[PDB]
Amino acid sequence: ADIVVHPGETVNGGTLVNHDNQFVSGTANGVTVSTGLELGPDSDENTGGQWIKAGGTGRNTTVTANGRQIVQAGGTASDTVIRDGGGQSLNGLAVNTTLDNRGEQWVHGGGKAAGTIINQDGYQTIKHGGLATGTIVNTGAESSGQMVGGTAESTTINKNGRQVIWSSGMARDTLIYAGGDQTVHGEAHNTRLEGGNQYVHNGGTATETLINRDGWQVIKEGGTAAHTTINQKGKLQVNAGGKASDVTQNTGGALVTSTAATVTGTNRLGAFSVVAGKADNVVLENGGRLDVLSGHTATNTRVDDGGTLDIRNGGAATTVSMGNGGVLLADSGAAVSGTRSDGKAFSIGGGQADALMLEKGSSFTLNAGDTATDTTVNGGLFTARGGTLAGTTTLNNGAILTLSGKTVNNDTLTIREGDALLQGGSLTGNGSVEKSGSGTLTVSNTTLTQKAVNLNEGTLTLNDSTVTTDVIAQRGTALKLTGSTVLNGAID
Repeated sequence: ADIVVHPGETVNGGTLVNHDNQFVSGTANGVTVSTGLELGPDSDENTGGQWIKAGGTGRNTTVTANGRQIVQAGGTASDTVIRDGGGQSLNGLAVNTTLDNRGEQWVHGGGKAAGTIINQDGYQTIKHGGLATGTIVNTGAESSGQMVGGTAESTTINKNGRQVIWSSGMARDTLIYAGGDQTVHGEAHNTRLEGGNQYVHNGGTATETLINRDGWQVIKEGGTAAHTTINQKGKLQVNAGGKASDVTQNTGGALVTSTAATVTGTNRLGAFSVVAGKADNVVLENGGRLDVLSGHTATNTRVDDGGTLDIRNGGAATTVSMGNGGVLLADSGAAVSGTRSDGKAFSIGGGQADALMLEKGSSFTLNAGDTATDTTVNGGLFTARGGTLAGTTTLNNGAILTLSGKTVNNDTLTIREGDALLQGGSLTGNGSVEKSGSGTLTVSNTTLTQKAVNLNEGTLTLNDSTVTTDVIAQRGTALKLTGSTVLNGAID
């Protein structure tokens, strides 16, 4: 059967089945289309369907599982519901289409889809020369979502929504909320990350990405970004071999990168750059992080609240400016100079550490053969694979000192406030341990040989340890020997 709807004619209802064609040159309203896609989109043998021809209009068409609506150039479709794997082939104009349950819309060259809502595994594909405007993408981030080989304008990507821009594709003016994603192999212009994510892949380019709160722009290796703005609690992340230029990093904006990436712009302290293995004036806060890799350098790094600076073995960082809440990860094989929050200078160089301040989150690793002098660990972590502690090594407020080899102390190890844990390995020498404050110093699974332990206040617990020293206790203290601990030889 071949129903024809002529210009000037308007038909209502009906259901197309069994390869029936309806050729619409007038208006067809409310037709249910259940044929024309029996063989699926990848065949070219299908027959049947609703053909909206040049000058014709299809309104309130429902396209079901085996249904195909073909909107030809000059044709118009309005309020189309496409469900259950049904499809509309679009060479004309479609307005306010809804795709549910794997319903599909293929926007061909010259075709224009305005206001498509993509729900629950629906799929809109924009081929070369195709156009979509006002697309609302509600699915694909849980083969679904929106694929852009042509052009997409004024797209909103909601929670669970995914938009993929193929290398030939272009997306302009995209709004991305929390739980929505855009993957860029092609071009993305003017993207607002309102909590959402944008992933720029190898060969992809993103221009004018605006990263608002909880937004995340990720530049993979071979990806490019130009004109990124990072607002408070937004994050730009540039991987090794990725590039981002003209980054405007506002206060509280997070930058996550390393010396293997390329990043240039301005932050609240002025121009900054990560170029050809060298960083300068990087400001790190709110999840910001800079990894300085072996053989590379960072100067004038500001590490503030929630910022992390990680200097690898063989990496260098100078004029590091540690602020309150700033985190430092370094080892004794690194070269570091800067100032702590309290204003005091610290340094690492030629295997010598001096005046390291390790707050909660910060960690230092002392390599075999090296020396750390006047370290204060205040809630942080200090790991020693060997080497020597010197000057006054202070362990306060949740400090952990983990030994994995033979470490030496001939000076003063002191706990003055809160709790501390010394664990593993071995600590020897003619040094002494001082314990004050009401906290507990736990020594666990360590061989501890020292001249004296001055137990002045609070609790000293010796668990599973072989200890060789003179414990000299005073009032206000408690000494516990637990597990397999052996002590040599006495307490005064």
